[PDB]
Amino acid sequence: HWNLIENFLLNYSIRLPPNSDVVLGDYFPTV
Ligand SMILES: *[C@@H]1O[C@H](CO)[C@@H](O)[C@H](O)[C@H]1NC(C)=O
Repeated sequence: HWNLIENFLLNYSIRLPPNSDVVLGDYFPTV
């Protein structure tokens, strides 16, 4: 159920300016 992790991450990265390419390092949900 990777889509659960993906949806979390997409919602988390909702404040990235237009042309963004960045590595986010945090205490993110794991599998
Ligand atoms: C979280 O993701 C859902 C879609 O699964 C979306 O409808 C909702 O608005 C998102 N929340 C935030 C804060 O982006």
